[PDB]
Amino acid sequence: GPSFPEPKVVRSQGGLLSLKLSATPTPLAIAGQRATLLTYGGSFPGPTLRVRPRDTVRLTLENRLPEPTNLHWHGLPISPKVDDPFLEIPPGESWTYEFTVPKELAGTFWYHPHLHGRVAPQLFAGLLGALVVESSLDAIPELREAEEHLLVLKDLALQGGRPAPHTPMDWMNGKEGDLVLVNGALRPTLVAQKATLRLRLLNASNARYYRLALQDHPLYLIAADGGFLEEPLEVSELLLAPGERAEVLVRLRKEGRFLLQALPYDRGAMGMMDMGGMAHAMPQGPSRPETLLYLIAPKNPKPLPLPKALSPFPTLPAPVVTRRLVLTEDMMAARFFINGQVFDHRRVDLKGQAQTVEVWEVENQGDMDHPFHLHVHPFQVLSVGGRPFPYRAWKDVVNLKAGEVARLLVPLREKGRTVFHCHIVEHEDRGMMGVLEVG
Amino acid sequence: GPSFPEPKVVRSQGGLLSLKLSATPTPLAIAGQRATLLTYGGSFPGPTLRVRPRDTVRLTLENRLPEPTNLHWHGLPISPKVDDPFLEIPPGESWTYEFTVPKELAGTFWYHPHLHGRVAPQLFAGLLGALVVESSLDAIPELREAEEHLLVLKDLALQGGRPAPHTPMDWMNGKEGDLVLVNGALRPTLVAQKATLRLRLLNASNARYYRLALQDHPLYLIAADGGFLEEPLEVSELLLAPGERAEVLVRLRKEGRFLLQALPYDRGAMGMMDMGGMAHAMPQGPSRPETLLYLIAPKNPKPLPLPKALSPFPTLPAPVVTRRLVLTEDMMAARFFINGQVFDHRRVDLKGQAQTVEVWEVENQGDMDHPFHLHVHPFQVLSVGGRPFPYRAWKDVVNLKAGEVARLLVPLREKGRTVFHCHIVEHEDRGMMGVLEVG
Ligand SMILES: [Cu+2]
Ligand SMILES: [Cu+2]
Ligand SMILES: [Cu+2]
Ligand SMILES: [Cu+2]
Ligand SMILES: [Cu+2]
Ligand SMILES: [Cu+2]
Ligand SMILES: [O-]
Ligand SMILES: [O-]
Repeated sequence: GPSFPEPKVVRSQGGLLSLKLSATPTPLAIAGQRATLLTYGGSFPGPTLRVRPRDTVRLTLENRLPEPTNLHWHGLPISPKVDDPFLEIPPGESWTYEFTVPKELAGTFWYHPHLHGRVAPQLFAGLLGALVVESSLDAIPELREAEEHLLVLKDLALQGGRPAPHTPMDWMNGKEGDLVLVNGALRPTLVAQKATLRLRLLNASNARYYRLALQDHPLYLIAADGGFLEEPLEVSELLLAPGERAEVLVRLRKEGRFLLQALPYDRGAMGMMDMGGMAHAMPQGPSRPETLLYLIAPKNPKPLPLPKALSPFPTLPAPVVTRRLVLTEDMMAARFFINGQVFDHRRVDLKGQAQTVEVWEVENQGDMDHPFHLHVHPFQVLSVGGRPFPYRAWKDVVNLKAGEVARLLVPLREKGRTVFHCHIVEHEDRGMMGVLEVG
Repeated sequence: GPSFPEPKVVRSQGGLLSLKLSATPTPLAIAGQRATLLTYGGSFPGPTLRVRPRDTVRLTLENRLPEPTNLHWHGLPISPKVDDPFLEIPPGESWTYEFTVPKELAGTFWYHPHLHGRVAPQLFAGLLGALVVESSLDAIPELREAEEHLLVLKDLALQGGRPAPHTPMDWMNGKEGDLVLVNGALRPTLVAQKATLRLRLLNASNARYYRLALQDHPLYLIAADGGFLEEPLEVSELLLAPGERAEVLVRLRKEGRFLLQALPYDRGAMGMMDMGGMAHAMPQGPSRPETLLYLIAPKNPKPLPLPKALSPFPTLPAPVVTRRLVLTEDMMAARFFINGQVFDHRRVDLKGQAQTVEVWEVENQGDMDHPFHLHVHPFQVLSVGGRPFPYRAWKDVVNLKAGEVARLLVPLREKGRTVFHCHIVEHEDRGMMGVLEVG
């Protein structure tokens, strides 16, 4: 096959992407070993769905798992009556999701389970895939002539040929695995044929962070979770928290082999130790560095010029309300809270008005990083930790280090009941989620 | 008695104003005629209560009317568990209101009934009185040396020796009377002994407006409904809508007699006419001019200098929400609405958070003037009709002409359920009221 493994793509046909997927335990070859994973469409990752604005998606999910499941269309600004976080598909049953892709939309999105209390083991086991919304912007020569690839960043641990079970410490920290994979492959080689690469990046891990850096090269950020920036932004490294996406251009500078690494990063995970009068929690410290893939540049690379502009960011109406959401932890109990409460599906926490804009101040009063996610309503990050964000783009996950406050501009779009929660999915399962109702 | 009639004053004693009032039908002499009014304390107006910050008020209201009644402590920022708009005192029964006068408070306030559906006839019949909160500011020589008077502006109509009954047209327009009185007197004479007068003004009428102007003189506004301005403001005239208060300094310029008038003003009241194929509503147009009192200046008046400053207005925290309240009318039905609804005591319309600040945009989409009142939480008027307010001071009633939007800064103070409503009291009785809950 191609030196660089990427999930199979399924494209809409005549404006319709009609597809039946099954969620099923699947024997497969993974990183040189045989294992049984839980997959969509018989593969890990699941197939990449590629659509355009205004397309119709008709996706029938058949549940062949021994437990209930459902889908979250992560990042898509569609109705929560379709992207329904409360829906349960029992074992053996099917459900058809049908929606129209919004007209003003572009970027890399993804699908995965969202059945409260069961997300972490289901996602860890292999249930996820990407969804790409193609844009007319993709036709500008600076992008069209680039070599494009999707990189699904997901780690895994195996035990007895199956995903390793969650331990109590996993429910506290969020589970990370020793197999740090790209598109389900172990340190693949990307042999570039063009000097400019366009890479769509997805962190589909439960809890692992990727502090991305390519040896000897900067990255040019061109899209965040939910859409393009206004112009490219040069960065020396790029942190991708669980659930986040980004698109970057890479401008290969000379011939050779360059490592794409996940550099050491301390997200505040904890261990336990006993030193003589102890049995207390202790920081794990930063992750060990990982090589994600080997990038081989072509002969005499002459990269394209960068695009001068991408997509202007919408001018938003003045906000009509300010909200405060405070995140806290009870680590030893593995309980996690928003404004002092755990999730209750029957309780509405915030009531907002469709087509108004709100300011949300999300404050992390815990010691761990928490990546905060809001369904249905993409947001503009104004600042984090008192630092203004260096670009305007739509995001749907924002990472908060210990103590940091994120200020978000949140236009409320589709009416209905939806959720916001930490995207360390173990924390969501353990209570760190709330309910927003838009009317 | 004194050439200028003013209500009897009752003052706190040793930090306590403990008083038993009765609401009772009372035969009295009024404007040269014998009539039976409904009064507090056997007089019209009721007695003026004069207190200082931190005083305790203990007022036992005995209901000797044939219908239920209660008290609203208009303008006082106290608890709605005390100033309770839902409380009913049945005929023959008593209730004791007890509260502490807030420390940061000064100005002219008032008390009157607020039993939904019965306010207009009870207020029209004579049930009201003033409450003055004395301030240390009253000791500055520019105020202390002024001659002070209260002017309670209230009109009346008599029929068969009793207040005239409400007609259907009265419920639509709000009732006005032909006897336009000051402190219950018909065009009294004020023989000034000092060149500077300090006049505390109260519009305690159901619906009549007073476009105040003193012949040959400007007025110097020093306080609005709920407190002092920051410095005196010179005005050529001053409109007082129902429920509003103001305090002004008058600087008598020469010897002579000067009329204080209520100049013509069109508040949009309506009549009906039939011209040949008709039976349709027609504007009443502006009120006829009224003389309120005769002011006689002393010999060789040399008024005091004006105070250079009064009270700095508090710096308010940034607001956390913006509200929109739209007022509309169904004139022929005599029904009046806020956001398309009539009052329902069981329904909460707005829920806010104590100690936060809100912006309220109140929009009059009707054709009549409506003076909008909020209980419990005094506000700062930022602008009306797109025109910035020329001073900072606490208000609790804001007049809106047809089409105008008022923008208010509303700090939420005491917790509990309270109301906002039009202070043309017939409109309140006929539905133009809503419920605010502060938690
Ligand atoms: Cu997600
Ligand atoms: Cu978390
Ligand atoms: Cu979610
Ligand atoms: Cu009042
Ligand atoms: Cu009104
Ligand atoms: Cu009221
Ligand atoms: O999610
Ligand atoms: O009132």
